[PDB]
Amino acid sequence: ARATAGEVEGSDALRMDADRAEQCVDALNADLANVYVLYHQLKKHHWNVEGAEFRDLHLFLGEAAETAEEVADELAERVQALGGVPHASPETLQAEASVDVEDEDVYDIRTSLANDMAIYGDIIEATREHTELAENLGDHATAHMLREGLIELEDDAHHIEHYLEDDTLVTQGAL
Amino acid sequence: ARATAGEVEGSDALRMDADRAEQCVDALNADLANVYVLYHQLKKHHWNVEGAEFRDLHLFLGEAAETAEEVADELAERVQALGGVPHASPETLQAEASVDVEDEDVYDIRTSLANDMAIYGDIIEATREHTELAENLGDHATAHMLREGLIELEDDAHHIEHYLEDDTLVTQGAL
Amino acid sequence: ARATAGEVEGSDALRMDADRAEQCVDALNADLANVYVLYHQLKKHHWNVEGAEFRDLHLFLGEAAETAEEVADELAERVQALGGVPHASPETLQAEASVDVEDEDVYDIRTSLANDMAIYGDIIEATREHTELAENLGDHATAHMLREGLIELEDDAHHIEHYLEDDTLVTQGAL
Amino acid sequence: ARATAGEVEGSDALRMDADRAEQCVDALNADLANVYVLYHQLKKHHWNVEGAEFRDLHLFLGEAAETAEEVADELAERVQALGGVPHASPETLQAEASVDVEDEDVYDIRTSLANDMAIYGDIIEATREHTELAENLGDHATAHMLREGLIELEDDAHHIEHYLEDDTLVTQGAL
Amino acid sequence: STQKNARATAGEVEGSDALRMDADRAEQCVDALNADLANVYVLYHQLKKHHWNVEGAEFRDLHLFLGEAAETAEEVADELAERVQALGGVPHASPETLQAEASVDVEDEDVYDIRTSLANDMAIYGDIIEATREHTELAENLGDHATAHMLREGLIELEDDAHHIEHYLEDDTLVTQGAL
Amino acid sequence: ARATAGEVEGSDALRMDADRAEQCVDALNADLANVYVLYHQLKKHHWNVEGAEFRDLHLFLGEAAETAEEVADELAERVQALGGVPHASPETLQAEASVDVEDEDVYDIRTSLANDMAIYGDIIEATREHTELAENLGDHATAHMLREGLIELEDDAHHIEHYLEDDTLVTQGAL
Amino acid sequence: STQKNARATAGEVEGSDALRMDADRAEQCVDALNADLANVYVLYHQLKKHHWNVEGAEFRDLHLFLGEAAETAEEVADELAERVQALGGVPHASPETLQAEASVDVEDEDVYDIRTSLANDMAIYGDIIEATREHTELAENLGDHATAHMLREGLIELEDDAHHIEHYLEDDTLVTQGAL
Amino acid sequence: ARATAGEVEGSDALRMDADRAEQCVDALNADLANVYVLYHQLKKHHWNVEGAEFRDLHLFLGEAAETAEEVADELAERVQALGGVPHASPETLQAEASVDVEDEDVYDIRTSLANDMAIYGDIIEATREHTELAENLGDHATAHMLREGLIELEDDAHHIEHYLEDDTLVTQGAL
Amino acid sequence: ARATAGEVEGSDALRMDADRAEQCVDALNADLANVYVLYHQLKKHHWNVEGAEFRDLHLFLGEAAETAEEVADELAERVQALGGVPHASPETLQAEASVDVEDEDVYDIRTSLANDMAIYGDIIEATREHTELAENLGDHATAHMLREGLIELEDDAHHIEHYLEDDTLVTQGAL
Amino acid sequence: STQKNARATAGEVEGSDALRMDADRAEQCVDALNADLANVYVLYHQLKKHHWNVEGAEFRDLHLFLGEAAETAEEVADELAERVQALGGVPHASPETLQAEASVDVEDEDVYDIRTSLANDMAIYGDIIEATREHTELAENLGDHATAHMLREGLIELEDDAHHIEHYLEDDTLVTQGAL
Amino acid sequence: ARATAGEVEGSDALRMDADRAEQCVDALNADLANVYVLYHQLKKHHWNVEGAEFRDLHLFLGEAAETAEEVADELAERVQALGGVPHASPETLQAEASVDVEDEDVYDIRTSLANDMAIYGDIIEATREHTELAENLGDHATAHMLREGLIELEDDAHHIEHYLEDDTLVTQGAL
Ligand SMILES: [Fe+3]
Ligand SMILES: [Fe+3]
Ligand SMILES: [Fe+3]
Ligand SMILES: [Fe+3]
Ligand SMILES: [Fe+3]
Ligand SMILES: [Fe+3]
Ligand SMILES: [Fe+3]
Ligand SMILES: [Fe+3]
Ligand SMILES: [Fe+3]
Ligand SMILES: [Fe+3]
Ligand SMILES: [Fe+3]
Ligand SMILES: [Fe+3]
Ligand SMILES: [Fe+3]
Ligand SMILES: [Fe+3]
Ligand SMILES: [Fe+3]
Ligand SMILES: [Mg+2]
Ligand SMILES: [Mg+2]
Ligand SMILES: [Mg+2]
Ligand SMILES: [Mg+2]
Ligand SMILES: [Mg+2]
Ligand SMILES: [Mg+2]
Ligand SMILES: [Mg+2]
Ligand SMILES: [Mg+2]
Ligand SMILES: [Mg+2]
Ligand SMILES: [Mg+2]
Ligand SMILES: [Mg+2]
Ligand code: NA
Ligand code: NA
Ligand code: NA
Repeated sequence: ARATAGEVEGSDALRMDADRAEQCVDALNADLANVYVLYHQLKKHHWNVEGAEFRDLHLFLGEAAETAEEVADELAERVQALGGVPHASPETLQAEASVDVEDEDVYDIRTSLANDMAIYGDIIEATREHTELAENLGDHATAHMLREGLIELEDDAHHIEHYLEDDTLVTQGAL
Repeated sequence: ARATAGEVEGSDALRMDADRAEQCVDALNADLANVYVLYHQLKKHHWNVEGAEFRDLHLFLGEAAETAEEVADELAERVQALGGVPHASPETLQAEASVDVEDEDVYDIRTSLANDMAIYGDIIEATREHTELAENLGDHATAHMLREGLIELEDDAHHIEHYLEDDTLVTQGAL
Repeated sequence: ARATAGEVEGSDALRMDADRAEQCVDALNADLANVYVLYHQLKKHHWNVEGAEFRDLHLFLGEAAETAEEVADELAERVQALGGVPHASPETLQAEASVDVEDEDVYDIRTSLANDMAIYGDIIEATREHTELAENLGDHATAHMLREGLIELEDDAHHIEHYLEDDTLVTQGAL
Repeated sequence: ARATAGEVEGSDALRMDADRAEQCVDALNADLANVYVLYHQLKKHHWNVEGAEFRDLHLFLGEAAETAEEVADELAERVQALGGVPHASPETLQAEASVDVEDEDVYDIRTSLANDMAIYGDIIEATREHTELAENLGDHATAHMLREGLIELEDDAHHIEHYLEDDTLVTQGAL
Repeated sequence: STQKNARATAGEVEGSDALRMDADRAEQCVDALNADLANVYVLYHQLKKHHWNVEGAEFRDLHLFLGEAAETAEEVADELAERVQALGGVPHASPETLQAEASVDVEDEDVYDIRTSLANDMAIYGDIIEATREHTELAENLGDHATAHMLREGLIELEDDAHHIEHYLEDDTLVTQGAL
Repeated sequence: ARATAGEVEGSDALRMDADRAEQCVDALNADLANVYVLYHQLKKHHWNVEGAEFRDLHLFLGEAAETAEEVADELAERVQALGGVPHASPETLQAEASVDVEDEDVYDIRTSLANDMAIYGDIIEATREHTELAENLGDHATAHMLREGLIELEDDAHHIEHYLEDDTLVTQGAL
Repeated sequence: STQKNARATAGEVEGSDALRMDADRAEQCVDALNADLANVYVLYHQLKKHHWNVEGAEFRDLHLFLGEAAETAEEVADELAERVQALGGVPHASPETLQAEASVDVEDEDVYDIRTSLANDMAIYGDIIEATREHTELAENLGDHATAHMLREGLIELEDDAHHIEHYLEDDTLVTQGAL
Repeated sequence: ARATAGEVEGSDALRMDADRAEQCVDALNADLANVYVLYHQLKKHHWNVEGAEFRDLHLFLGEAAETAEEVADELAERVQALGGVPHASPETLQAEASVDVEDEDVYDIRTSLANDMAIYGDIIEATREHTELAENLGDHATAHMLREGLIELEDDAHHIEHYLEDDTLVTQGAL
Repeated sequence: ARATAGEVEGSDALRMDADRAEQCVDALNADLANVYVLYHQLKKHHWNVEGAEFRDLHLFLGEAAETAEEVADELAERVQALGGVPHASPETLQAEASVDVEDEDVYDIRTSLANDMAIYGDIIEATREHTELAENLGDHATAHMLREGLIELEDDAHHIEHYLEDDTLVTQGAL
Repeated sequence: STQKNARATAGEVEGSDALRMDADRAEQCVDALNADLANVYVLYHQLKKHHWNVEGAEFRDLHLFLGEAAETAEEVADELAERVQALGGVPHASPETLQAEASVDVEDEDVYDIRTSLANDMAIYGDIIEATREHTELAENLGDHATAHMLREGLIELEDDAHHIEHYLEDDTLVTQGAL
Repeated sequence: ARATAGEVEGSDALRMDADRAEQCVDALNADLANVYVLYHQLKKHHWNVEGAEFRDLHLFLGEAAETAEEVADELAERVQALGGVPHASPETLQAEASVDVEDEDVYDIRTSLANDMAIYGDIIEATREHTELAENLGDHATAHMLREGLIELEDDAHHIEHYLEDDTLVTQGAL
């Protein structure tokens, strides 16, 4: 093999020694796994959402999945740039994720969104810790990328929170 | 000062004597104040809307706010073109507005929309009267601008009316 | 749960009874799993590719991954439309996939591309058989969707074949 | 009411307790009020600017106003996301603003721009302090959002500085 | 009549049966629109002159503005001429004809400073703006709501450019004696 | 039913009582029926046009049909906004139309275009009268919408007139 | 075999292992696609000729149409040639080869009137359309659904252009003896 | 006056002495006058064209007029750049033009186009002479500009020649 | 026949007598034949290119073919404009071409590109001679067109030269 | 002071009152940014050299990459220079000055093979990347969060291009001895 | 080394012998050095411009710098294409430039622009000489490229001349 899973070489081009690079990679690889499980669960909810609000939700969840995909790509490319091996196979990504993943049954949209919000929250807390890590290691490019991703993730988590809030235009009358 | 609040000079370039220009300015400045309070309340509702329909509403209210902003800009530039001084500070705009403005608490989305619909209705009635005024003064450019704005305002007010209507895809079952 | 994994309800809107739909869904879900494994492995190779041709390959592989992701989305949405439950979690996708997936080490580019070429071939052969199945059930929309995906998959597979062919501009002199 | 002005609930989605969120919200709402006063005063100057440079200034000021409006929208949405109530009505915005606002007369362009420059400086100094507050609370998304706005605000402030500098192409000969 | 070489004779107005506008009504509108057309094309040509020739400390901003103003005038002229033709008239066409039929004042061929140039343009705009207002009322009074609408759409663009010129001429500036 | 055909409720949002709205709706619904007949006949002529000029005419007629469809949409939406019920089914549209409609045979292009020209004229004359009705009721938005449509209708009608005029580049020599 | 100068010999077909298409199946498809390619490139070149040379009262509309039709034919040729290559064959390439392998009738180098020119094109389209229909059935019968799909996507574009030519030739016109 | 019609100052920026510049200016001004007469007559023909081919011609003539306008602008700007005064007023442009201009009657389209073809030919011949003049003076930018314009004018003239050619799809049968 | 292959009539619109036009036409037709052979061979190489660099080459060769097609179109249109008949059928174009064309076997990419380079060089030399011819006849539009085409052909020929140069990133190590 | 010909003297730093940045703080930031600017403009010019001169089997892909990399460097230089000026300093300007003030190693004027060329570029990137990291900490420590933000936005683009070069130099390839 | 600074090999692809190519290369390299000094000084003036007209100038100078950069790129690529070595390092470009470069102090804008005007004039004169050189060598692509660049440089030089002219809208009154 050209590279072995779990090894971190650092980078001469980026002037990152293997020691610092390994600490960053460890964090970024853990995030990658969670963000890809998030991407797949968002896809699931995008595909399956039904009912009175479904089309708006389908569009939102599709866009949220594309965001998660792009964050994943950034995390993975950074892992590779730092001389690591990004988690790749679906079985690896899920095994390495710490978040909870739905079983293969389809739940109602409130349950589904609440499950996703939990995932977001875990990723958000982790990402805040990892940005601090990167900045303390002097890896400002990593810290900056993590913040650029964090803002997009927090926006989506916030949207979910709002979808679940106890207000509606619907009245008893209209029923 | 270069110009004093409340004074109207007219315009030699536009061949509008100060007498006619003052009548138009008086109407346009009153509209400007109401339309900017409308813009700020729409922004408020855009920011705060929550629940099952929130994202569609957030997008609608954002777009409705941008429309109000553009109408305000047009009214203000016309005031200035006619040799007047458009109402400018936030405190002035609200003091000069005749419409009701919500206090700083956040109301549920039905209440919030109903409050906005009332504002629209007042602006719509006023704008119809002001277009007639402008045309009777021979200020056809003003009358035309007012109509171009009126159609956009009536479209948004109509959308609000529809959001509040007593129909829904939701059934008791789905609850 | 709202739907149980493996169940196929058909669709009243699409006038497809569950019996007929089930045959199509079993094919499309098998394809979905293989295509998402392909997507993840193309992403791996996109992230990790190095050497004299790497940027052209990085771009190709990224585009190929996007094509796979879009085909997956189409298959999953068709499953759902026919009253099925698309495979969703990463562990399910890999478990339900028939194709071979690389272990987590990184291999040289010729090895990597050859591995991908084998996955394409598997999917292309299956898709051919599934288009016939769909047309024999009278599900012309599914058969049409399969063909539109098949052509894009064959194009990428054919590109891989060309990348591995025994020609080059490079000479011993230039070495 | 659904939310009472001044209250800060935090956010479960964003994993920010109310205590922590409240510190951030008090800063962001203070900034919001100053930025919306800035927006309205830039609009004033956009509408009223006259003379030899007026079209270039009209365009600059209009773009600057759009930047302010976007920064305001970001601040307000962040307040709401953290479980706060963004200042909304014009009278509230001006009352909660710390910066100085022109009276309703129109001043010459150098005076007007100098007044705006002072508002920018106030906001820029506050935003610097608020980014540090956010980062010290571990609210990296807020701190990142503050910096993205800060750079655009500094750019406009710097433009104003250049407009007021003691150089020109004009000569006594050309007069 | 069947042997005339011309397809239409300048100054005649036939109305339109497609548009259900009789020739009597159409003739009143065409008289107005053709007069406007001549003035707008003189404006266009003078804006072009000023666009080409403007120099000095603000010249690039003015060059861009004047070019955009000329394009606007060209577009309004096109609309007026096409409306004359739609109503069964003959739009004034040759440059000599357009200037002969124009009521506005044209600069001679020497080049003047920018303040003079813009003030001369401002006077043209004003004359056109007053006439357009009159012609909009004429069209609405005859029930030709499409012409009235078209005139208003043009008027707002011409007023905006007239207003910009008024602003360029105003007595304010960033320049100070100390910068000089 | 939610609304009964022929009923006009007015609108609270738009501050139009039913009495006033009804006058406008009766005009707009009559126009709607004629414009949709026009749309269908332009489509017919678009589909069937043949000969030396057919492609230019096919494109013109298709664009003209799109214009008619947009005018119809505007009229129908205004009817609904004023609390009316827009004519909807094809049989209703043709029954409520005052203009003449071709039988199902295909006629030569001059005949076809002349038939369309007559429909345009009818609609143009009515629209002129309806804009006056709207303005006399103080419904300036409706009157403005009517004028914006009228100009596009007159443009297409005028094109037809030119297509039928007695000139051509063709000579006996070229024959 | 290891010492041949050519990388591939014209007329041989190797199939594809990437595409899981054996050479026997691939050869039947390639025979069909190459024949189509030759006819489509002759069509392309004749459409170009007519685009360049068209004159008279309708010439600009026809010039645009014929240019668009040629671009369509060029695109279909590209797809057919790339499919031949994907299936392990050698697409016909040189102009002499393309015309030699084409079954359709080509105009000689003189320029004919537009009605003649379009009628000659119409005959080419028709021949290609009938063959493409046959080849789509051939591909689907061999299980080469991607080739069949590609052929259908091409066929609809070629049919649309053939139909336009049929319309241009139809016996109607706005022109009247009185306009003449 | 800043500059007198007929003065040619040359340019220090462009390193063109007044003697060389004057030769170019006289040529360019001659061309400007002709090109603007061409513009006005193309407009005339665009406005008035009627009959079986009118829409295609209306479009072509509008585009040809656009091209003539852009050539005139380039000619005039170059005059000014070389320190001369471009011909400006409509009366001056027609007086200074050497080509024949139609009287104010409207002619049939064949006559109209033949008149335009003659103007084009005169301009084309002159432009070829002026390009040679420019190159002989070492004014390669002028020469290049003249050629860039020439190619566009030749293309339009060529189109007119083709419209007038003795071919058509029309048959006596169709008549 | 309307025109006989080999007749050159010149143009009254372009004020080009048949004697001058014929000299240009013969030159342009020669170039047209060569450029279309070049197009067909670039297509061939685009379709067939294989190996480590094939995708970059496939793209380059497709673009080079596009450029050759556009040059041929300009050449042919100019022939026609000058009153000649452009070479049209595939057999005629190859017969009239002076450059060498590959037989129908597929060669390796270095051989293929070297064959193309030779065609380019022949065309480039001819085009330079033809530009001088055109300018000497006073046909400046032809000369300008030829140069606009020449620069694009030279750029493509230059690229081929670079692809064939004796450098690479590949090392014996990588092999 | 009132009689100096220069408007600003190279090496002086005045801070900004608009930006509420005193001269002492601003001077530390400007020293850093100007040093970066010089290195980034040397990088830009060497990327341009390599873009122009690259040849061989991968040259077109590298030509495109190097052109894009140079545009990135140009953009970063622009941002650094404009920030120096905003903080009341004088950005290094002339080519001689930029290279004199640059700490990185510049190739001599001969042309080297692509592997050598890219390795020389890689060394420049690395030096700039290490300094930029230092300067981001400097800016944040002084409370100049906008400069820090700007530096990070630049750093990520420069790191991406440095990483691409690292990949181009890696010891893998599709090429095989059999293809040779 | 692959090529030595100062070697000129010509090109077999472009059919340009080293003797002819060397004459062009020397000319183009001279121009490249001057154009890059011009670029750097335009950048300088873009960065530093202050005062009443600064934003318009900042924009103009940025665009002029862009144009100079693109001309330099074309010059350098042509050098390389002809088998020479383009001047590359900043020190080499300034050493090889014949134009005067400002010292590192910042001058007022009139002085700055006058310095730039002088550089433009020197380049314009040289470029005219080089175009003639190229055409005399039969290198028509070089000649054409030089003219395409010349026209853009002349336009920018002309703008600078206009900015420096003795006119303004400013009056003593406004002061
Ligand atoms: Fe990626
Ligand atoms: Fe505005
Ligand atoms: Fe989807
Ligand atoms: Fe399709
Ligand atoms: Fe918002
Ligand atoms: Fe950012
Ligand atoms: Fe027009
Ligand atoms: Fe609609
Ligand atoms: Fe409008
Ligand atoms: Fe292709
Ligand atoms: Fe211009
Ligand atoms: Fe050009
Ligand atoms: Fe063409
Ligand atoms: Fe810049
Ligand atoms: Fe380049
Ligand atoms: Mg690596
Ligand atoms: Mg004013
Ligand atoms: Mg479902
Ligand atoms: Mg909330
Ligand atoms: Mg007519
Ligand atoms: Mg309703
Ligand atoms: Mg192959
Ligand atoms: Mg001048
Ligand atoms: Mg001809
Ligand atoms: Mg400064
Ligand atoms: Mg070389
Ligand atoms: Na390679
Ligand atoms: Na000024
Ligand atoms: Na015809």
